[PDB]
Amino acid sequence: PLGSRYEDAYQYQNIFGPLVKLEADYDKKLKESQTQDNITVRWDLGLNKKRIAYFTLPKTDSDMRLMQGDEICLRYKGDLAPLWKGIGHVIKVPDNYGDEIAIELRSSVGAPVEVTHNFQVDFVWKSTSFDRMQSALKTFAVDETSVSGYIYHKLLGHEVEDVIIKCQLPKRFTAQGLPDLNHSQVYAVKTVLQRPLSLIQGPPGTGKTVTSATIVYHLARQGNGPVLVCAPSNIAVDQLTEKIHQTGLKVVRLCAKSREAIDSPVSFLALHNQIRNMDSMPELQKLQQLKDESSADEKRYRALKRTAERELLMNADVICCTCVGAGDPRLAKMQFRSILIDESTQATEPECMVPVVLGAKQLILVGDHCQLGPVVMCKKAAKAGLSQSLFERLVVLGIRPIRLQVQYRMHPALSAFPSNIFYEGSLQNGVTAADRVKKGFDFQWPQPDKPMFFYVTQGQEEIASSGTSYLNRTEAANVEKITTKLLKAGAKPDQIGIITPYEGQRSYLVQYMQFSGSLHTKLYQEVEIASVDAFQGREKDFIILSCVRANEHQGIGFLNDPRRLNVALTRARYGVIIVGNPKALSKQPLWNHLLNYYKEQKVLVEGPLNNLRE
Ligand SMILES: Nc1ncnc2c1ncn2[C@@H]1O[C@H](COP(=O)(O)OP(=O)(O)NP(=O)(O)O)[C@@H](O)[C@H]1O
Ligand SMILES: [Mg+2]
Repeated sequence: PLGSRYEDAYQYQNIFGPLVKLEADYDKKLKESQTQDNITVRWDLGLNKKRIAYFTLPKTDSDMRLMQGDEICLRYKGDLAPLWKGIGHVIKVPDNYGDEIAIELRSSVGAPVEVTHNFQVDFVWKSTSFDRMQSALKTFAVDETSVSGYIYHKLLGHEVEDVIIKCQLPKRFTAQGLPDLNHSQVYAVKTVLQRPLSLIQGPPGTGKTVTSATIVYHLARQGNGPVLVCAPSNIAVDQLTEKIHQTGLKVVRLCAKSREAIDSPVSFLALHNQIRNMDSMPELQKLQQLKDESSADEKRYRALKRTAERELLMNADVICCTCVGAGDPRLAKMQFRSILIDESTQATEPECMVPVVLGAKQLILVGDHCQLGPVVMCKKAAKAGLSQSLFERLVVLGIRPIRLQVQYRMHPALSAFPSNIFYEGSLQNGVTAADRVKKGFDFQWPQPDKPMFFYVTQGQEEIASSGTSYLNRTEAANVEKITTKLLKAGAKPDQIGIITPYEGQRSYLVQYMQFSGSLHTKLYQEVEIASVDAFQGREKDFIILSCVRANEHQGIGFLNDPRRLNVALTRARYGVIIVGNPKALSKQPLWNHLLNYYKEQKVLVEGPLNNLRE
C-alpha cells in the first residue's frame, strides 16, 4: 500500500502529515455542505436551568454520523426578525426515545423562545481531532522522549536488536474478576509483559478485550504511573473500561467535554462524573450547585475543575480514552510508560499515534483486520496510504501477532459461517451447545441444535418521507413479530439487539415496536436498534439482522462490506435471526454464500410456524 520503512520521524511526519490535512479539508467541506433550514425548533429552559432546543432532521444514513457532543449553530430566519445566531452542542441524537436531536446551547439570553419554523441548523466543523493527529506527528519527530528509542526504531521499520523488558511476572496470569485464561491467552499475557512492543490478533469472541484488560491489570500492579488504554471508538473504549473495572483498578474514563450527557454501563467512571462527587474538594462542590440553580465564579469554577482533573488523572491506575481523546489538553504534560490500544485495526495510523507519542516504552496493539477498519472519507488520502492502520503496517514489517483462536461468545452453529468465509475455518469453539442453551427460554427453532434461521420476507422497499435513507415496512413488522416471540419465550429485552444498515429502518423500527407492539412499550424501548457500529466489540444473547434492500442496487452497511457483515454475524451468543429478501441480497457473492449455507442446514424458512423455502 505504502512504504512501511522510514529514515527518521521527520520523514514519517512529511508522509502522514499531508494525508491528515487532505482528510481534514475534505470533511470540513462535507460538514459545511450539510445545512438544513426548513426545520422547526422546540425551545424550553430544560429542567437543569439551561436552554435546550429540539429539532428533527431528514433521515440520512451517512458515515459522518451526527454524534452527541458535536457543535451545532442555530439561526433564526424568515419574515419576523429577532434574527440572530446561537451556538450549542448535541445532548441527544435519534434513538430508542424518539428520533429527535436535542442541543444544549452555551448562552441562554438572546435566543428568542418564539418556537417558529424557517431556522437554519448548521453543523459547526471542529479541526480538533486533526490538530491532535498533526501535533502527534510533530511530537514524534521533535520530542526525544516521545517514545523509547527501541520503539522509535521498530515503528520506523529499522533493524533493531531485540530488547527484553525486565519485570517481576505474577505467579498466575489470570486476573481476579475476569474469566480464567486459556493457555493461548496466558501465553499472550506472559509474552506481552516482557516485550516492549506486541500485537495481539484474533477472530470475534476470542477474548482479545478480556486479555487486554488482564494485561492492563498486571502493568498497573507494577510500580509505574497510570497505564494508558485506548481504542478508536467510544463504544470499544467502554467495553474495555468495564473489563478493567472488574479487576478492581482505579479507573478514569476521559471523554471530550461535550460528551458528558452520554450514558454507558461505566458512565459513573467518567471524569466529569467523578469530579461532581469530589468529597476532598468541597468548594467546587458549592460552585457546581451554583451553575445548576456568575462571571467571576466562572473563572474560579473553571480552574477548580482543572485542579480536580489533574488529581484524579495523575493518581489513577488506568486512564481509558479514545485514541484521538488521548491528545486532550488535560492529558498534556503527562507521560505514559505502558500503552495498550484495543481495536487498533479500526484506526488510521496518525489517529493511533496520538497516544503512542506520550512516552511509550511498552506498547500493545490488539486488532482484527476482518472486523471494522478505518473510516476515510477522502478517497485520495485513502489511496495515498491513510487507509492502513498502524497494526497492519507493523504486520507488513514482519512483527508476528500473538494469536487467539478459541472463541467463548457464540454457539458452534453461529460461529460456523463467519469462520469459514472470513478466517479459513481457523476460528474454533471453547464453548458447546450445552453451554449456550439459554436457561429459562422456552423457544423452539425451525431446527434444534442450530439457533438460527433466515426468515424470508419480500416487501416494498421505499425511500424515507424526509431524507435520502431507505426502509422496509413489511420487514419491520416481521422484525417486531420475532422480537415479541423472543420476549414471551423468556428472553430479556436488554439481551436482544437489532442490526440494520439504514437509518430509515432504524427510526421506523423504534416507533413501530413501541406503538404497535403486543407487550409493554417500555420493553421494546429497552431493545437496542442501530447499525453494526453500535455493537462494535460487544455481545447480546440474541441478534436480529434486518437487511432492508429488496431492490437491485447496492447496499451500504453489512450489505456490501465484508468487515461489517462479519461483525454483524458475530455479536450473538445464544442465537441469531436474519430477516430480508433472498432474491435482492443474492446479487452479492458474500450474501449468496450466506443463503446457500442456511438452505443446506434447513434453516431458510418462511411464514409464522415455519418451513423450508426454495
Ligand atoms: N478464557 C475464557 N474462558 C471463558 N470465557 C471467556 C474466555 N475469554 C473470553 N471469554 C468470554 O468471552 C466474552 C469476552 O469476549 P471478548 O474479550 O470481548 O472477545 P473479543 O476478542 O474482544 N471480541 P471482538 O471485540 O468482537 O473481536 C466474555 O463474556 C467471556 O465470558
Ligand atoms: Mg473487543
